[PDB]
Amino acid sequence: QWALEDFEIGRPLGKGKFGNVYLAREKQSKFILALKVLFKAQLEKAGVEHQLRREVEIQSHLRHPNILRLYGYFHDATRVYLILEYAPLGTVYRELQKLSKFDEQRTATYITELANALSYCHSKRVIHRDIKPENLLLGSAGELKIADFGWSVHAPSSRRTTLAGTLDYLPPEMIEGRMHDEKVDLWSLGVLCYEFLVGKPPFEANTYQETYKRISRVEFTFPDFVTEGARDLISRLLKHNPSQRPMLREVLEHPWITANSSKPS
Ligand SMILES: Nc1ncnc2c1ncn2[C@@H]1O[C@H](COP(=O)(O)OP(=O)(O)O)[C@@H](O)[C@H]1O
Ligand SMILES: COc1ccccc1C1CCN(C(=O)C2CCC2)CC1
Ligand SMILES: [Mg+2]
Ligand SMILES: [Mg+2]
Repeated sequence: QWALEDFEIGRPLGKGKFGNVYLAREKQSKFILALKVLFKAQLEKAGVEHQLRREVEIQSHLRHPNILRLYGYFHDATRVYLILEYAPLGTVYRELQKLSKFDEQRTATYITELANALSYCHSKRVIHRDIKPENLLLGSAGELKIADFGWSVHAPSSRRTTLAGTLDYLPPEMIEGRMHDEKVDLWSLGVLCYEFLVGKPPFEANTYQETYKRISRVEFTFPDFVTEGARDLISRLLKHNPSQRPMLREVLEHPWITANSSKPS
């Protein structure tokens, strides 16, 4: 169906490990979108064809305002191209670099939007497993959208692919290569809430080895300015034991969230 000829390409929107993403416009309709470019040689070398297929299958069938749309794909002997919804206000990651810290209203609103999208995902036993600021994008009204479903699976699951970069958002069961389910995304949710309010992730360290130790022991502390409500929610999500982490409805109905969010469930 679609091929490269059907699009005029524009400015680079960002870069990932495999992803090189560009603004583009379809020639006959003038529809504006984002083109995620992947190099076949690099995909084959790392052996992640299965992740690519998963990304397309899962993201094209999900429909939710807080989840980024994937419309289709094509390829041409050097490259694979994913056709995505364009997010005009950028990543949450860039916004955090701009402001250093978010206030409680901004943080609680993002958490609600995230929890709504994840509740929709989990109702199909889809778990994302790679929730972090560079994979959260912003729509034209500043609403959060989850993206990058390349690491997603159906629960329960083991891990067959090598962990690449940072350990900062991953739970103990995940880094220890044990068995895991939906509760992994709730741990990541707790890491995010902390990083939004403080400006850095709770287990951050100078080395891989020390970061691993701080995660498996759940060693974090709060600066003075973090309020009691925020501490309560965060302490509930960052539990070593998966089964002790709350349900998403409990997050959406937490008093600190309801007192500070500007959006509903
Ligand atoms: N639909 C989009 N709209 C705007 N920017 C995007 C979009 N998709 C990706 N980006 C930018 O490109 C980066 C990499 O995209 P991603 O799909 O996360 O690639 P990877 O799979 O390599 O992580 C993102 O962190 C973001 O900066
Ligand atoms: C249903 O197959 C796909 C769904 C989404 C994306 C890609 C595919 C196919 C399988 C992957 N591939 C390739 O050339 C591989 C990637 C290294 C060569 C393109 C065709
Ligand atoms: Mg990514
Ligand atoms: Mg990816």
